[PDB]
This record gives sequence, structure tokens and C-alpha cells, in this order.
Amino acid sequence: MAQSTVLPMHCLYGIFLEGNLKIQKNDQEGLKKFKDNIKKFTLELDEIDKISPQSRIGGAICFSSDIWDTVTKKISKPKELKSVNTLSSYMPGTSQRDILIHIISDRMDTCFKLAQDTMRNFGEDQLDIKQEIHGFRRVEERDLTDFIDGTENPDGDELRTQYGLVAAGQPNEFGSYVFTQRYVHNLKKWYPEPLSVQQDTVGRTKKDSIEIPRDKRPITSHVSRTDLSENGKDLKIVRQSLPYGQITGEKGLMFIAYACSLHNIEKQLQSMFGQLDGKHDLLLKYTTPVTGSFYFAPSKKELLEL
Amino acid sequence: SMAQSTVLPMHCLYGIFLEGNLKIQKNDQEGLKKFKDNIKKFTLELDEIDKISPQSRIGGAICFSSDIWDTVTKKISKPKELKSVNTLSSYMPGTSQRDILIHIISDRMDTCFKLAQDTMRNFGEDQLDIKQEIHGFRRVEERDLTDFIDGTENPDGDELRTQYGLVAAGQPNEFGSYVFTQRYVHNLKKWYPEPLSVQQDTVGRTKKDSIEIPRDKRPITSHVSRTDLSENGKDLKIVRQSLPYGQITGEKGLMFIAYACSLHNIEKQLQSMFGQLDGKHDLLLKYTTPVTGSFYFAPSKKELLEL
Ligand code: HEM
Ligand code: HEM
Ligand code: NA
Ligand code: NA
Ligand code: NA
Repeated sequence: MAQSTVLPMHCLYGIFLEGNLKIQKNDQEGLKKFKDNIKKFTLELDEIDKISPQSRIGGAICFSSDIWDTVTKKISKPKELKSVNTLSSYMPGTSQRDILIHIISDRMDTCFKLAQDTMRNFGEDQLDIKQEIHGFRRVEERDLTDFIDGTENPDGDELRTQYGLVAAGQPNEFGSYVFTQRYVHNLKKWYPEPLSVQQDTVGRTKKDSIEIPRDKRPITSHVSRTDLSENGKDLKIVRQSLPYGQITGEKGLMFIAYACSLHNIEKQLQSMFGQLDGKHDLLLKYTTPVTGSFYFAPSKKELLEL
Repeated sequence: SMAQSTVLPMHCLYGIFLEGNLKIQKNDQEGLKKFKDNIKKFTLELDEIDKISPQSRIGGAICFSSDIWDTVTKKISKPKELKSVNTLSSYMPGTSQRDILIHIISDRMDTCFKLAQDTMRNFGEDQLDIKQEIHGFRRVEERDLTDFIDGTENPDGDELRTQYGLVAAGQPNEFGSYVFTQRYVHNLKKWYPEPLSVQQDTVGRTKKDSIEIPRDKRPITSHVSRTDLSENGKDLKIVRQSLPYGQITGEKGLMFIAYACSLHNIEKQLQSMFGQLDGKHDLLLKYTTPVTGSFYFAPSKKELLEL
């Protein structure tokens, strides 16, 4: 019932296309063509899945709060959706765009085919793409800090539905709130740090990703900043982030999270960027966010009913 | 009796291309010793990745220009045909001769990137000044971004790829290879609207199945007519390992690379494509532009370790 980037795990490739919609609010012919291109996307996902099951292909189209009432008069706007630019007073790099296309695959050739076919369908007359990122998994699923990324991601369809998708029975059920944020790593500053400093920074051991006990790591360790609870309930999220970039140039982490509630993501951002106790995440000494956007990925049904 | 491991294998899904200049000076014997230690580490890490990830079909080569040859070795004789590609600048655009090429191929990006990253960390910025890093990837049906299949007439199998790709046994520098790299930027806004008949006239094969257009029905300036060359009844075949690269919404094209037993096999095709043989240019050059270019020699594994 959901679009197909939230529940599956361990993709090897991801393509991220973020940009703005060029169709105006009352161009009904252009908006009909735009929705025909959305339909073609969902059909091509199915066709690639049938021909290349080994790809474990997945894809989602997601919309910002600012563009919501341009693309639909029928579906109610998700209750928590807002522009990420409202965080610009404390979080650098915000760059809210209208549209996200996120495609995942275990093969680059099918990842790229769907991304390219989709962009050719929409065309430069409908989409103004501001960012295109080719993410790829590294050996042992390590981020470029060379720590394993993903250890405490929720596992399995049951938990990833609970934390990644709007609950059944609620408005916009089986959609997801989405946050994207491109980080540029400063590995020249990170590599010389002793293992003890690197593990204090993250909050887990480097070789095996064993959690360091809460009382033995700083409260500004990354795990202490992001493992948060409210009213005895964990504010978990579903991350699909991947490394990207050039060995001899700019590189980092293309962060993306899917969540049942935007609050689960935003409270972690308040924590990491010093807005809850005046202290920043230790990881931010070594990496910098340079883009940012909030979106909502509708359910498959609402995507086709816009 | 072993070549470096990027010439003979076929159908890689990923390739990383690192091209740049050597910062070690001819007299710096301690620096050259460390440079050669890092070369040995590259050959050892290739073996280790092959052991741990046989599914990657990993391959790698380090290749040297004629300008840098006598800096890196006093012992191995310079390959007799090697020269700088900048000597072609009077007729071929985009020449940019560099000292060193590192070419890594894999069926998985994670092991491709691991070897490339580890290798660049070993050499470091104080030894290598990298001018270009390209992440190539195979597309569905092995099509170039023109959406024609690329590779139909590449030689198949170890025997023919040894014949056309490697210096012959018994010759100086046996089992090394002459190498040519050239990055192309495609003008797909210009190419996409062209009628199918124009596209097939340009390449010289059919788009759907890569069936050769009969010679009598295709232009002498078609790409296949320009590159299918012979001399004294012998075909001047080469071993291509080119891959697409780039951004859907930005700059994209083909990262061209060829390996050959003789630089002449490559250079005569360049003379053909760029108008030096008969004044006529390859039709493909109306839709794509070369923006880098370099000639190198990839030594045999033995000569690589004995520089
Ligand atoms: C440079 C950017 C980032 C890097 C390199 C990074 C890396 C990591 C690593 C290594 C872990 C530990 C392994 C794991 O459990 O996954 C982790 C955990 C986590 N990260 Fe990040 N992360 C980054 C940014 C973010 C951001 C922006 C958020 C939230 C919006 C986030 C949320 C989390 C969460 C929720 C966990 C799991 C915490 C737990 O319950 O134990 N991370 N991250
Ligand atoms: C934009 C750059 C280029 C593109 C898109 C391109 C594309 C192609 C295509 C589609 C084919 C036909 C299928 C095949 O047999 O592989 C082909 C054949 C070939 N290409 Fe290229 N090519 C390019 C540049 C070059 C260059 C620079 C050379 C030589 C240095 C070269 C040498 C060849 C050769 C030798 C063949 C096979 C000819 C035969 O014996 O039938 N190509 N190329
Ligand atoms: Na692939
Ligand atoms: Na792979
Ligand atoms: Na590239």
C-alpha cells in the first residue's frame, strides 16, 4: 500500500533527484500531463521489478508543503508537513524544494534507467532539478567515517511500518514524512583522531558497532543525540542514507529518513543542532549539511488520486 | 607471463578512472622508493579483493606516459611507440596528456570504490596530483548514452584479446598494453530529436539490435566506417573498456578507453575519425566532444613490479 522505498532494506544504490515544479497552479492541462508522468513512474517500477527481480527496485515521488495545493485539490495536506526552511535559524544548509524522486536498487543500471526514463518523461518543461546525487553502499555498509551506518535502523516490515508509515486509519495512512540532507565530510580532520575520540563521537565501537553504554559516552555523542524518547515512547525513524562523492573531491553522506511523524525527525534535528540544550552533536565537528528538505511521500493510492 | 588485469576480462559493470601527474622529482630516490611501495600495495590489494569478493571480478592497472617513463624507471626500456597525445593537438581537440592512469574495474561499485579509495590514500596528495576522477557505470543492454549498444565488435575471448590487446610474447615489454583515454561530453539535446535514419547513418549499425548497416548503404563517415580499419590485409582491432558516466540532469557522456598491442592501431583510428586520413570527420563528432585525452603504457605485471 506504501510506495516502495520505506520498507525494503540494504539497497546498494540510490539516486536522489530534488527540484521545483514549473507547472503553475491553474494550468490544468500541464497538471494532467504531470499526473500522467506520475502514473508512468509507478508502471515502470512494476515493469523493472518483473524483468529484474534481482534489482529489488524501489521508488517514491514526494511533495513539499509549499507545492501540495498546486498538485492536488482532493487529498488533504498532511498535518505535520512544513518547509524545512523554518529551521534555518539554527540548522545550516536548508534548501526546501518542491519535489523529491528517490529510487533504490541493488544494480546501478536499473537505478539509472528508471531515474533517466522518469526525468525524460517529466522533462525540463515540468521539473527544474536542483540536486542529483548518485549514492552507493560501501563495503560493510560503512559511512565514509568508516563506522557502520544502520545498526539500530528498525528491522522488518512490522517495525518499519510502525515507525516509517502513517498509521492505518489516520489521514494519509501509509504515506511517510521524508527528510533529505546532503552532508559534506571533512575527512582530513576525522582520520587523525584517535579511535577513542572517534568512538566517543559516534557512541558505538568502530569495528563491530557495539553500543557504548550511555553513562560512558558523552551526551553529545551522535547516538546520545538521536536515541530519543517522549512519554516513554521511542522516536524511531527509518533511514535510507548512502555515501556519495569523489575520492579526490567532495564526498559525504546523502542522508534520508522516512517517518510516521515528522516530529520524530525534527526532535532529533533540534537535539543535534543545539536547540534543546545548547550543545551540538560531536559529529558536526567533522561534517557539514549543505542541502535540506522536508517532503511527504503519499501512499500508492493517494499518489495516483492526486 | 601475466598482464595487468583490465585488458582481458569483459563486461565489467563499474569502472573508476584516475588520471593525474606525478609530484615526485627524478632525483628524489626516497620518494620514488615510496611510490614503488604503493604500486606493490595496489597489486597486493587487487589480489586480496579478488580472494574476498570473487563475484566482483575485480581488475586494475597502473599506466605511465612517455614523459614520465624515465622518472619512474632506469631499468625497463621505454615502449618503442609511446609518445604524448598532445602531439595530436593540431587536429584532435581536448588533448590533456597526464603522467599516470589508474583504471579499476568491478562488477560491484563497493569493491571498485574500496580499491580506488585505498589506493589514493596510500599514494596521497604529495605523490599524485589527480586531474580527473570518473565513475563509469554500465547501462541496461550495454548501451552508450546515444542508446546504441556499445561493444558489439569488441574482440571476444582471451586468445583474440591477447592478440589485439597485449604486446606479443618475445617482444620488448611483452604482455604490456598501449592505452588511450578520452572523455567525451555528449550533446543529447541535439541527438535525441534526430530521426532514426540519421542516428543509424551516424553510427553505422541499427539501434535496436546493433546489426551492421551494409557498407554500400552507409556513409563512409559513419562511425563504424571510420574505425573498422585494416592494413596489408590485417585488421587494426583494439580492446575497448569504455563506460558511460555523468548526470542525467547535467554533463554526461562516454569515458572512452582502449587497450592495444600497438599504439598505431589506436592512432590510425584517431587519424580516421578526426580528418587526417581523407579530410573527412566521423559523423558522431557532430553530437559529442572529446574534452580530455592521454596516451599511456600499462606494463606487464612483472615489469610493473620491477620498475
Ligand atoms: C553526517 C551525517 C551522519 C552520519 C555520518 C551518521 C552516522 C551514524 C552512525 C555511524 C550511526 C550508528 C549506527 C546506527 O545505529 O545506524 C548512526 C545512528 C543514528 N543516526 Fe546518524 N548519521 C548522520 C546524520 C544523522 C541525522 C541527520 C539523523 C537524524 C535526522 C540521524 C539519525 C540517526 C539515528 C536515529 C540513529 C540511531 C540511534 C539509535 O537509536 O541508536 N543521523 N548515525
Ligand atoms: C563518443 C564516443 C564514442 C561512442 C559513443 C562510440 C560508440 C560506438 C558504437 C555504438 C559502436 C558500435 C558497436 C560496437 O561494435 O562496439 C562503436 C564501435 C567502435 N568504436 Fe566507437 N564510440 C566512440 C568513440 C570511439 C573512439 C574514440 C574509438 C577509437 C579510438 C572507437 C573505436 C571503435 C571501434 C574500433 C569500434 C568497432 C568497429 C568495428 O570493427 O566494427 N570509438 N563505437
Ligand atoms: Na549495473
Ligand atoms: Na554492486
Ligand atoms: Na564521474
